[PDB]
Amino acid sequence: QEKRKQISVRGLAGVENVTELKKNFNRHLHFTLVKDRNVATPRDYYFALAHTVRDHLVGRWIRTQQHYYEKDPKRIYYLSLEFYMGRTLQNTMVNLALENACDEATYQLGLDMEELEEIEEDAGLGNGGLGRLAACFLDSMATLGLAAYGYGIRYEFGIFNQKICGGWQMEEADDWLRYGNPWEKARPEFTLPVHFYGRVEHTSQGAKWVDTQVVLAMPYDTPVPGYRNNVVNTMRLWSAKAPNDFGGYIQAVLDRNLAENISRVLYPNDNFFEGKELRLKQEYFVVAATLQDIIRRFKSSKTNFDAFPDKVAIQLNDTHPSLAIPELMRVLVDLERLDWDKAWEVTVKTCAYTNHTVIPEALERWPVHLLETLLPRHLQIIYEINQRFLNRVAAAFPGDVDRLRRMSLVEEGAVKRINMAHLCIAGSHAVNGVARIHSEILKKTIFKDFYELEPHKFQNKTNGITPRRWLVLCNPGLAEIIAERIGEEYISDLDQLRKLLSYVDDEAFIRDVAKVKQENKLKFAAYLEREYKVHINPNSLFDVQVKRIHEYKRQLLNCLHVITLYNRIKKEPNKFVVPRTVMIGGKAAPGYHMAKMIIKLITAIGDVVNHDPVVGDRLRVIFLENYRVSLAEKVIPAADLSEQISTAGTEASGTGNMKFMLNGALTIGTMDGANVEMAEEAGEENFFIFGMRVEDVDRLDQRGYNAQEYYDRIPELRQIIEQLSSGFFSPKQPDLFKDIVNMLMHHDRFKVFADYEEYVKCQERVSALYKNPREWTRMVIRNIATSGKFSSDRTIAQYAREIWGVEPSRQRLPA
Amino acid sequence: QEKRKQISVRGLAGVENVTELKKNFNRHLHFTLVKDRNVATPRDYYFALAHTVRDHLVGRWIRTQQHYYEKDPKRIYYLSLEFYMGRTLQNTMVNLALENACDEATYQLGLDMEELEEIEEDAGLGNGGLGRLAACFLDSMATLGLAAYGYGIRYEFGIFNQKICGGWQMEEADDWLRYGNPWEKARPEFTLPVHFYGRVEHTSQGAKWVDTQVVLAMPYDTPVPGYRNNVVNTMRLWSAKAPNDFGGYIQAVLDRNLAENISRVLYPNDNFFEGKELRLKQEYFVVAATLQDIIRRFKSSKTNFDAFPDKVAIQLNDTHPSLAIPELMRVLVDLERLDWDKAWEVTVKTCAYTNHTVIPEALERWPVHLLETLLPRHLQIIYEINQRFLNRVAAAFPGDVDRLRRMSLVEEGAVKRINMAHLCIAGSHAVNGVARIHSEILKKTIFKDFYELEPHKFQNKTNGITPRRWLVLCNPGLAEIIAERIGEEYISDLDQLRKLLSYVDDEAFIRDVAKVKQENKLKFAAYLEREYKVHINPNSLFDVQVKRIHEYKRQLLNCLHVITLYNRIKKEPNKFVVPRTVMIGGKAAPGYHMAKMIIKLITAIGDVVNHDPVVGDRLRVIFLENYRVSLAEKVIPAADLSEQISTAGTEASGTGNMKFMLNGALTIGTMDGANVEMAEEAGEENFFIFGMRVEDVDRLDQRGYNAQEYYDRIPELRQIIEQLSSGFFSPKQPDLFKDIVNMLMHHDRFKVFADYEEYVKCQERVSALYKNPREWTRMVIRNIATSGKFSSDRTIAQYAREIWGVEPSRQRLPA
Repeated sequence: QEKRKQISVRGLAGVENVTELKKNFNRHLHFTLVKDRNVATPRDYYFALAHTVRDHLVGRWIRTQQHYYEKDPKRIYYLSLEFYMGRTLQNTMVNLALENACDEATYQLGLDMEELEEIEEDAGLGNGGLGRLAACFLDSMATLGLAAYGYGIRYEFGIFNQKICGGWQMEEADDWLRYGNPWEKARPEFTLPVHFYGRVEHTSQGAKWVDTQVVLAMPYDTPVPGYRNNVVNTMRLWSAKAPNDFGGYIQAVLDRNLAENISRVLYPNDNFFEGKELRLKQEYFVVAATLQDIIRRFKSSKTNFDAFPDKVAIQLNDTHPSLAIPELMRVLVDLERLDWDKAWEVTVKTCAYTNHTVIPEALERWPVHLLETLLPRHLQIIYEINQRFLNRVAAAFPGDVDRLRRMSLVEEGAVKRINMAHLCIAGSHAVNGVARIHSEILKKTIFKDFYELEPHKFQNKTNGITPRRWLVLCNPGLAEIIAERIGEEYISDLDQLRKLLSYVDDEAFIRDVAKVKQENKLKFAAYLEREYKVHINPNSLFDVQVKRIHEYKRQLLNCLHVITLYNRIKKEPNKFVVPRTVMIGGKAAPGYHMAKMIIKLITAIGDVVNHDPVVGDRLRVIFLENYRVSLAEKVIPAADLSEQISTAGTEASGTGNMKFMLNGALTIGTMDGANVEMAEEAGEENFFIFGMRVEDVDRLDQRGYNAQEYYDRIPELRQIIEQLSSGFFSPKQPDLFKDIVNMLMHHDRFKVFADYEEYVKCQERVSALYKNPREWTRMVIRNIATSGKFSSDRTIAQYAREIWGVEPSRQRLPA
Repeated sequence: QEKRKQISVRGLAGVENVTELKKNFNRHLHFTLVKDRNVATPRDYYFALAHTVRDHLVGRWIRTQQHYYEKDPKRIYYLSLEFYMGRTLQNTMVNLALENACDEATYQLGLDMEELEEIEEDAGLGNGGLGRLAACFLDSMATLGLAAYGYGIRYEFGIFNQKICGGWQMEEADDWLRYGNPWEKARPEFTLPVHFYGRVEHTSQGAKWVDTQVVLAMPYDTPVPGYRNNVVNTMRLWSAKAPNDFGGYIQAVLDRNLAENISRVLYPNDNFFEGKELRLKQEYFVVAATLQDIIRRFKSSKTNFDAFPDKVAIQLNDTHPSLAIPELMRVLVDLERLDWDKAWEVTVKTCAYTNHTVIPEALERWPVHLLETLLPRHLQIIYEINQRFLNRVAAAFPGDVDRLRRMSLVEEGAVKRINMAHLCIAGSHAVNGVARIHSEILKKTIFKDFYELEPHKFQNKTNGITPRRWLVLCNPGLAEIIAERIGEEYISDLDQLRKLLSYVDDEAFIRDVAKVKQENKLKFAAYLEREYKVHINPNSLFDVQVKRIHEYKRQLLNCLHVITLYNRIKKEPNKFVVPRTVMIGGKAAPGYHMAKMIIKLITAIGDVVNHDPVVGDRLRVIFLENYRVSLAEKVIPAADLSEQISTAGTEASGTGNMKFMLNGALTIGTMDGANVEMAEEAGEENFFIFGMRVEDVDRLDQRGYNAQEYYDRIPELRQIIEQLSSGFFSPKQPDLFKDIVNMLMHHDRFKVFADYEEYVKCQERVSALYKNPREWTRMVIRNIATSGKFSSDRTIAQYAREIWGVEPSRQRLPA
């Protein structure tokens, strides 16, 4: 489009720069791709552009790392099993101010850059919120000029590709590397050994871990560009490789696959501990290889380890990399020969832990037998940490034996386990939750005893999202109308969006916000038509619930509301209702039966609603296939209503909530997670808040939740449960949804029925405001304008100042 | 060295070319390797040079393939399970006339190009002679301007790396891709499906192969440059990939490894049929994917398949790709719907078979049950081919039922099998052996009945070696002294070496041939000192036997001679003997017990001989570790004496024999394989020929070989067998060599003792000539001068004119 090249936030199309981009495009098509224009495909053109853009990172990548060596700042190591990065081409162009130049160069070559961008595979190396937070954090750490290093695993297969077949989720391997990854640099020369199994000999000058099996860790380094500051940081992802030296010869070569399976595939558990040995091996793999780099780089700076916490921070993204605590102790004591007490002082000052969930089934609780077999020296070190930690508890709280049992790292029972959260708190100088309400409940309840011992350890760091990917990349139209009024500083100073409150009565700004939303809705409809031949009514409210499928996130409550809308149309067909397209998307864990039944229920509801001639285009319910970072970038800018309807107390923070608020959707939600802070920033009058608060959920727990009472008192709810039970939504298999009904009626931990009446009433208010386009858009302006707190730049600045002890800077490196 | 840059055969160091090479080297170090001079290692510098040199192939690679599309010549498909390519950097520089320019550019950058060349991994995708012949053939087909396509498998692990530990072979995985392969281009867009298992439904319009398991074949294309003719051909190697769509989800992802194991590792059997299913899958994998390319490219030329054999040749390197015969029939009949008779006419005119061995245990004889399960439609087609073929036999030779049983493709017994050689002869218009003596024995004996049916099918194509890798690359000093007298035309017209017979009395040429040998000996000694801290006496005759370890190649006969030399020194210590360094190298198949015992015997003989103070430096025996193409390039130019001592009738051709003759070694050998033709070309007076001829071996077989008779009649032999038996060469384990003694005395198929006396006497004559350096060197000149027949250019010109029906050309493509 000619239109999109006039977007000033996308930079300058300099004549020499355009000429050079075309030259290098053609150079890569020839020398790199070994193609000519006769045979070249759109994929070949995508790769020629990707190589051309990647070359623009290299000088800044080398100079940035040279700068950190020379200036010797404190280094931040961000350890995560997940980095949900998405696509890289657009993000690179945005951060280097190359987007308009590349759009013009490709146009001059007879190509549409947006078609080329759709060829790129997502780097889907995460499940959901935690993994995407790691990705936004890498972006903000580079934008803030921090000497920050993301460390994780290079999964051969990321989160599975979801296909919907006969209304059911099917899973296929996410072969994201099939055509190569042009962004990464393989570093085989920097391969390190990781040890497993073996035994401890206690001997010579102390303990020695012997007779181990080795797996090599081969690093792949990916550039992480800051926003227009010439900073390019590194994400290092480890790949498993069989060791150099060793059923017979052929079988021994094939059996190299077993070690190499450590990095083969992302475990698709979101919020659930499965306890597989292979997952424990992945966790140790990342920790062991990463801490070897940390120690080596420390020793090569400007051995005495008193200075180690002044030069190193290790941030633990959940408990997944918790083995960093005993691994650091193992290296410092067994290899560097530090006294235990000195080693422990260093470890606690180096490490900090971010907690992401309250749900008990999420908590990592590894059997001691498994740790004994796989990591015998680490289990010895965990026991020693536990003895010394509980000695501190016993001294602070003399005779409180109940408190000792509650705080122990060792959990008793038929299977003895290590509570990895307790290990992280003991071994960390800072423990944070991820929204105000969550961090408070860690202090008040979940970790109350630990808070009472060491109150100074407990912090809050409300989550955030990067306004590069989640505004400038995905919604250039909105980014442009904002920049037209307040300039471009807001892109790395998002609190400047508050200036937009000056425009709540500005006719041109009201017109333009609505125009941009409508453009985004047309573009999303065009995507569904092009990729799926699915039609949506463009004259409908786009009601969107996208996130992983879980009982706690209550996609089932949304289902009850969609059926309510359907039954109310059938009862009073002549009554006008605001037309809606209700879109639900997200992946279910392959083993999570209830979540897979919920996906089938959503499609089955569509099979009735979307074909009923009385309804026609007044209501449609669609299941958005294969929800992932690139799809979020398409649907979130199109959304009118953001569904954030978790049971109060269950969602620690959320981040999709923030993405919707930044992109001009109004929110319907509970007072849960960061929704509380979003409502505070915008004013509750600008949010559709409904349902039980935490205190109400707790009062129901005290007397007992009886779903039958709700069924007995609410006729419209009874009608729906009877439709589900009798086969109205599965006439070929009338008992198909029996397990959902049984769960709702008798075993619902998430109290769906208890929020049904307030939710339906709140949804009526949504429809009432949508009937007034001017007031809808003015309320949207009040939301976009107060979204600034939810920048991950704010979040990272707080981590830097309050945990890591480093001062952020938006100052440019030279060219 | 300044010296080596004055070698005119290595081309011009043009000022602009040197400037451009340095610029692009530095460009690749920055943009490709993401390194600076501060961190760069010798490996990084090797890769910067490799990328710089590879870029010089690309324009010619694209133009060559465009030229074949435009001119539409007949295409030659060379199918092999092995391509023993060696290293690529030097070969590329030689063939593009870039060697002196690259040597000067690297020198100006403060680097030694020869040190950089030693960093490159061999592409060790073969076992020995057959695989190396495929590699020399790709080089000669490009030099002769043929539209030739090599097709094979991209093994992740080639022939195992051999370590010698306590005197024994140990095997390690050959991880040749650890640091990447800069020469290949991955072509994931050209991935094709290969089918396995399933069943035949006979139905609709005929047979259909259904319910199969799919493995994808992903091609990697490697350039194959001709010698200074601007021709760059392609070697396409297929890599196994699991199919797009599918113990649970995690196990299903891990289980992708099973399909991917098809291309994991080269079977290290040289001359032995093991019958593993995985090997049959590799063979079908190559054939199925390759023939899909052949059919698609035929259809896109300038469907009627009458023209198919005018546009396609398929050359079968041994029986390994024999399934090409029934696969072509399957495609033509089941997919293209040709009449059987028409399909068979086309298949026989397209296919030709090269036989490489006479040893019965080498012959591929697949169980029918295995073929039925894995390839049910192919087994049906093989049975139909067999019925129609035997009907022809029965018509030509009425009532010769014995002949029908002998010629059948089906072998009867406790396990019914398919004789793949018989399938290849039935389905090929040409069958060739690989030296005159071998091709004659195919007609006279091995395939006598097939010869009697179709005499016109049987041909000879004496093997050859490329004089690029095996003279100009590996022995630039010799190449230069030759070019000083006869110019450079001989490099792709090797019969011009006959002009050197004019120099047998030329004092300067005699001086220079000896000088070059001595330089090569110093360089090889320096290699053993640098890499192994092994000293060799530079004032010794270098007696070299390098080839795979087999009983038929009689490394054991060489052992008997080394012990003879040792015992004769001990008996008469004051008697002068020509000092020797006896070098033996080669790999044993991991399952071949006798070959592994022979390696241990060679090292054990060294353990005594090399430490005996009476012997000191008069005799040394060393086992050259990890013999492979790059080591051949080092040791062969250093050799004085070439050991080619197979039992008469056992070595079909040989090619190492040829390499030694071209590089200035004299040969000691039997009248076996190509040794017969080498002696004919040079004159038998210039060869150390000894031992039984084939007719003598056959006469011993008729009366029975009794090793005891030799033992009883030859005291020096009895002394050695008693030393082996009593533990003289294994004092810590006196019975260690019992199995070798038992085999020699009672079960020796290769008649070692029957050639012992003639071999020792012949070796005396070698020593007598070595005492006369002038006459030694004059005999060497007579050998180098008559080595021209053994160019693979001669071999390929014969394949082209006599089998493929194409005329070779040494004419240049434009720049």
